[PDB]
Amino acid sequence: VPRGSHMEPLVTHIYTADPSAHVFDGKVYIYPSHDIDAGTPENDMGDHFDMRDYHVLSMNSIPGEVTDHGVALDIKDIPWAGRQLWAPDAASKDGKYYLYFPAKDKEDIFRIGVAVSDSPAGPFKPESEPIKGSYSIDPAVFKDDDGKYYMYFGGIWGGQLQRWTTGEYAGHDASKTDLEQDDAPAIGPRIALMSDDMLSFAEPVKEISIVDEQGNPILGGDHDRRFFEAAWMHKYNGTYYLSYSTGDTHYIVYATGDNPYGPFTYRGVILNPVIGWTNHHSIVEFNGKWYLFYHDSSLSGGKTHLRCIKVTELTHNADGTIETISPYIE
Ligand SMILES: O[C@@H]1[C@@H](O)[C@H](O[C@@H]2CO[C@@H](O)[C@H](O)[C@H]2O)OC[C@H]1O
Ligand SMILES: O[C@@H]1[C@@H](O)[C@H](O[C@@H]2CO[C@@H](O)[C@H](O)[C@H]2O)OC[C@H]1O
Ligand SMILES: O[C@@H]1[C@@H](O)[C@@H](O)OC[C@H]1O
Ligand SMILES: O[C@@H]1[C@@H](O)[C@H](O)OC[C@H]1O
Ligand SMILES: [Ca+2]
Ligand code: NA
Repeated sequence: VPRGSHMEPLVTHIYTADPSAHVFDGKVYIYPSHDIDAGTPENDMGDHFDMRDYHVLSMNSIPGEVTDHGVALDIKDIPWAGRQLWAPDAASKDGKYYLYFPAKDKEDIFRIGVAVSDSPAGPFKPESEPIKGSYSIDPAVFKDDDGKYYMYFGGIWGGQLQRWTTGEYAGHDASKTDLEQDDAPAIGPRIALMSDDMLSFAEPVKEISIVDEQGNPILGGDHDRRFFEAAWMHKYNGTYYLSYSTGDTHYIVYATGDNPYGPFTYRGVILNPVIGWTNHHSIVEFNGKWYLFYHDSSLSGGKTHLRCIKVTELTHNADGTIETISPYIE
């Protein structure tokens, strides 16, 4: 049956989260996390998010029937990965499809790996090792209009980004949150140009600067605006839009810049807080309309780790601003 007309769950037979939506072959393909009721201990490092595989979803229209293409990748087949298949993304280049995924390696360190298919629906064969120089979580692989592909990534707290300032992992006993210096600039998300073959980074990883409207860095203490997780990049009318989750303040916000690397100027809220702790999204143009894919914990009766993806129309104004969406109003 058709789904996605009035912010209802897109699928109900499985729990789904962290939707990355793309238009491939004239269809919407969605690459979400597959939540399961693992019953794992709940804590601020996210051990309760104990996902083990990915299913690719697709829609021919919005609203439309949602097709579940089965298991696209299983953690047991990823040689380097020990646990926790977190928020993924996909990209398409030269008739190959690449699934990018964060997972903990055997030393309990989040890394980002790639898996390869000849179809947007998968299934995907994982590379034996993670991407060299990757770390932390929540990849978004963005194809610019010039044909260059960039990976945006990172997440603080359980995502471990705060343990990666020196090019070496700071360790299990290092900060569980951030820099713990609230008057210093907040930690920024990471970016790297992708290699031609889409399996590696083409440059040393860079940090993205996010600034306020006056050009001042967003500070570590500014939890309403500072980067937490779920980076996403889209382009509209020549402007680059870095959107992301603020985590403990539960917003999707956005910041604008003139190139992939920023700096990005904080503009405002994309999505207000949902049911359940996490907030995670993507923004995609399909048939000349823009859509916000997101999730909440409505289907599970409010369990933070059992989510369902949803979609709604997103409105850009011609001045580049985006209308804030509140999830439970209309
Ligand atoms: O030190 C402990 C780690 O060993 C543990 O990390 C897990 C080990 O098994 C691997 O298969 C997983 O990838 C990895 O996360 O986490 C708990 C910590 O106390
Ligand atoms: O890495 C992130 C975790 O740090 C995050 O943990 C949340 C912190 O606040 C607690 O009240 C929540 O229960 C807990 O989920 O979860 C999201 C994950 O990406
Ligand atoms: O990596 C994902 C993160 O962005 C958040 O949503 O919680 C854990 C995962 O779902
Ligand atoms: O957002 C800006 C704020 O960070 C600064 O402190 O005062 C001016 C505001 O526009
Ligand atoms: Ca994402
Ligand atoms: Na707004």
